[PDB]
Amino acid sequence: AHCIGITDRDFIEGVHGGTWVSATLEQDKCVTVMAPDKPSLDISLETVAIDGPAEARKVCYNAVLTHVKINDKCPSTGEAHLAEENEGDNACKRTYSDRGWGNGCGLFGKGSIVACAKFTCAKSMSLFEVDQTKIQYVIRAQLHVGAKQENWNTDIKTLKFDALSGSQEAEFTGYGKATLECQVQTAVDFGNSYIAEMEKESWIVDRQWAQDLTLPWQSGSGGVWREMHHLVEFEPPHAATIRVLALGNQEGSLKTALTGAMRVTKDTNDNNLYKLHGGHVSCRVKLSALTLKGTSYKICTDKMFFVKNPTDTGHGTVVMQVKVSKGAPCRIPVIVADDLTAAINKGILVTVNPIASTNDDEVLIEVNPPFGDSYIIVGRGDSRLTYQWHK
Amino acid sequence: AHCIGITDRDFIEGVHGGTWVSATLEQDKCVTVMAPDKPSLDISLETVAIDGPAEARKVCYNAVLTHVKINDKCPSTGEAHLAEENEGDNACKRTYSDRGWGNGCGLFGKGSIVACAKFTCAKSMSLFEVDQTKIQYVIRAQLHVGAKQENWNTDIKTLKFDALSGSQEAEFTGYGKATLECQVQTAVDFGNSYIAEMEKESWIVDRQWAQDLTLPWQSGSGGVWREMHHLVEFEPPHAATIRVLALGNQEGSLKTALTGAMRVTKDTNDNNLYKLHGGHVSCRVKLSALTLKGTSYKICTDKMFFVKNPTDTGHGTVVMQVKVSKGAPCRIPVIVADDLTAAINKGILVTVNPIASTNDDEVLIEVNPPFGDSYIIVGRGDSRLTYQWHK
Amino acid sequence: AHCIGITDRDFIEGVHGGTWVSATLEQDKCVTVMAPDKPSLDISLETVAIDGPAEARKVCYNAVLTHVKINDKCPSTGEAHLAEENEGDNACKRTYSDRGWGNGCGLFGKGSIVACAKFTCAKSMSLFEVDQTKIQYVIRAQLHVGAKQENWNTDIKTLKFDALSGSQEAEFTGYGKATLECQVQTAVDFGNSYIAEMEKESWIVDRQWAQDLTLPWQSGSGGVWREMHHLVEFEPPHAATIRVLALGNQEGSLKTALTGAMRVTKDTNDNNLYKLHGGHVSCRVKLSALTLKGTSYKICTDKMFFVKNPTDTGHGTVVMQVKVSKGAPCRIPVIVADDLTAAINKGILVTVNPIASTNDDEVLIEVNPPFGDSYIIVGRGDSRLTYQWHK
Repeated sequence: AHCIGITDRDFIEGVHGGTWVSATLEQDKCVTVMAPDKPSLDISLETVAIDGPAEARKVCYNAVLTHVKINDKCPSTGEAHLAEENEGDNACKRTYSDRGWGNGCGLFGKGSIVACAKFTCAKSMSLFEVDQTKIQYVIRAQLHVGAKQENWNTDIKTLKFDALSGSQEAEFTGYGKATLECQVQTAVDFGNSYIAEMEKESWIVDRQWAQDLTLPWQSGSGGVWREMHHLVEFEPPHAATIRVLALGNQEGSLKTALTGAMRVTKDTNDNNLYKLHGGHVSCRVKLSALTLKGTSYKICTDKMFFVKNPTDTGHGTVVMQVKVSKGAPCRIPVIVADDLTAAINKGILVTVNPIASTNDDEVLIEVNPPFGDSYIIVGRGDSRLTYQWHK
Repeated sequence: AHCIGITDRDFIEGVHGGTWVSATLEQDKCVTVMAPDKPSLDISLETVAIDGPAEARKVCYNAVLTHVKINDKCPSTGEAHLAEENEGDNACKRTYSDRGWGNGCGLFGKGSIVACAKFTCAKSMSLFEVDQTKIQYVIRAQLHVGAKQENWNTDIKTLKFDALSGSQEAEFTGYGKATLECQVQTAVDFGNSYIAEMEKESWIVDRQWAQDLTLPWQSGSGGVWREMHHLVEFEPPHAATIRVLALGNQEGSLKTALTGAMRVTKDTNDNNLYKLHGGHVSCRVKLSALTLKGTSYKICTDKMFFVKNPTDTGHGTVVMQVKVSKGAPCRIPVIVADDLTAAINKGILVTVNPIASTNDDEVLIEVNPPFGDSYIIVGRGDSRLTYQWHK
Repeated sequence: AHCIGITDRDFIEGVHGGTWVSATLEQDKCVTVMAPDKPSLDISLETVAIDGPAEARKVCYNAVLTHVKINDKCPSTGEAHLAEENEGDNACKRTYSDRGWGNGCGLFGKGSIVACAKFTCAKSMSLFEVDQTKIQYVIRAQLHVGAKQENWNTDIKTLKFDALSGSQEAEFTGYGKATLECQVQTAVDFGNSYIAEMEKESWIVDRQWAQDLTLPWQSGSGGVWREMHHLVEFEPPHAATIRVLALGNQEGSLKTALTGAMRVTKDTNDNNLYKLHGGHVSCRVKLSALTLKGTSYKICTDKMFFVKNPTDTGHGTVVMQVKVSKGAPCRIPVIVADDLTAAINKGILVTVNPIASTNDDEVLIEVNPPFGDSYIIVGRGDSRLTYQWHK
């Protein structure tokens, strides 16, 4: 029961006549649903993932400049020009300067000057356009059949949800089945966002914010960088030669600005899905079709032993592993009570009807004790297993 | 001489100690200088000019759009681009079209679309640098030697000026010489300006106005038209479809906007030279080296004949033309008075000492009469020419 | 002289005789000094510099982590040491982690984790301490030498001006001599402050702000980096694992903080020199040992010609250039007046007594006309090279 493994867990109880019970699932949390005569069920959101985005824009975050060129003319010998102004891959600026005879000039006054440089991206952030139909929600489920730890990763059923897969049927061998309906149409707001990627790291960000970055960018299809001056400073002109400098690598500033956004991992092993951190989804469980497998079986009227002692969990419930011997397929009785007279059970089980199907079975049990001192009890007759507990 | 012809005229009268006399010459006007025992001098500003100024800019005012191309992308497939977008002689615009199944995209929404057009200029205005140092100007001058209107064009003295040689000298044959110190063409409007040329006409305009024209322009050295979006227009998008047009030829709007400027002319017959209008020049004339040619000669004594009657100039002088046919080179006496009987002269002889230069000769004479009724007289004796006149 | 060739200039007036004159030399400006008989004087800084200062620190701005490993212990079993945790070359963090049967561990609770990584600096600032004792200065001086601007580069008085070397004398010919005392040990405010170097660019800033940089740093050449956790992120532990990453290149963020600092240039050739910007000096200058030259040579009357007509410096004063062809040694006169009568000079002749030496060259002349209407006048015969001026 993998919710036992999860640090943050919520129990949910169905009304005796209810049919659907609903819960919110979010990645680091887990939920256990319980109903009065049916095996309890763990549910959790494993990942929200998205397949095959397409690039909208590349944004350059460190420019490098080459082949600087300059031209200048004297204060009344007409406007300066440079052939580089014609070329889209040249960043460029025009301005006046003071000029005087010592420059190789002919007059005193406001000369006219141009400089350009070949602009090239070294590294760039990629903004991906987000496919609002290819989102997938991945839910894990399992029943409290009471299987030992090492079996859990094989006994979970993995349900993948999307707008087509609007309801899913979870089948549990010999325990019947559950049906599950999660609200994918309204779980998240991706339509206003991009997946922003930097090398081996990524975020999901608002389209408006990204388009308002003060930073030079290019179409995903390729083209020409088209706000180049945002990364070039022209040092105001010394009258013989202006000079131009790259504004330096922005990486750390940029990813400082992203700190508010939700983290995303590109999974290089799982095809090329982008996996969101910290998404959530709302969902209904339908419980009618589950049944308590072993209800038929006789009580286990014979010796037992703990494979692991009853042990605390942060959830405020004890967990134990019990094994039988000389036993048929049979029902393990369990109670929690004030003293070994055991007149009134006060504990409420999570593993609703503990069973062994074969004498070599190794059975996990989880139970919520009342507050205060109490004795946990397993089995019946003078062979009772018993264990003291406090709160 | 030609101050007779020029409609707007000033008289300058030198006090005896004024070896120099100041004058202001204004481009349409004429000045007559008079001094007590010295021949009077007409003087006149003929031209103000710039030789071969440099082109600052060309401004396009009629554009046409040879090629057009469009690229478009569906609402979740990223930004469009074009190869032309990289190439400097293409105007371009970025927008989103609406898109949907009716136009081949898989999703309803707004799709990126970009269009570009190859721009070219049909006609452009040229702007030129006004070097305040290079302003040439030309002065006309004549003594009142009293020659026929037919002879002024031969007898005219022309004085050229530059920022160099502000002193200039006019000799007059048998009359001596005078010298002009001309201060610069005072040019009070011509700083911070361009000469604007547009086909067969031109204007001088301030730099700020010109640079603030909402029109595409390039350097005089040639290059790339820097603000093409003033003259291309893009219709709002339709699916996968932009219509682009030039704005109409702007010539008329530009001519009308320029109407307040001082107009400029090109001396197209002679030179690559631009001739201004509305100049002012201040000069001073040294008079002392002028002399009167015939003061030694005998008084002309035989009968004379009017080639032209006395007539009003409209300047309030009267002008006359007189023929002699007897007697060697001699002084022709002229006076104007009230009495027909022997009378003291009242008027000022603008032509101060009229003379015959040959036995059969024709002479022009100009006089400022007194106010009121009078008789004007030429010749000494019995057969005086005499003429009725008033104010 | 060359203080003409600079946008900002100032004019200081001394007094007759022995007096020292106060001056200032902020590194961009060039300043003019004059006195009622001594010629005018032009001075500027070349540079303020340090040679081979001492490293205070290196500060890393881009770390990379090359080995990572981890140790983890079940909750009751007590804290994890890890062998490299004492190795100064490794960054480390120690934190508890949640553990339980989903993690191969005996009891549910807070396990312990330690994780460490081998830190390496990839790129870093170098910081150099400076002491006023090591400040070099270099200064330019000129008066009215009459050298070609083509040769100022070799005429120019090149005062190397290290505070641990003797005061220096203006070694001019024919103008007497001058000397300078210039607060050389004490003009600056660079205390408690030091040079920061990036790749091929550099800045000067206070040691306090540098100490307050939240970045890992190293004192000596080699030795342990002091605060590596400022560039290592440890993602919160999960199960038996932690993931650690470099915080990414800070270069751009760091440079963004430096924009208000005064700039520095490490030299291109004497590669251990650092040339400071924004320095300044204040001086007193010994004018009284200077002389005019040719003070009683004849007032010239030769026929005389401009080579450059009166040009506004922008300093509120005029420059011009004049040539002559026979008065080769003679005193070229100039004055300024209300009228060409020139009864009195009314302006300040910033070259007070110009010196001719060749027929080949133009002489280089400056003048300051009074506010309002006036005539500038070169020569004083009828060879009046005269020009109207205004405020």
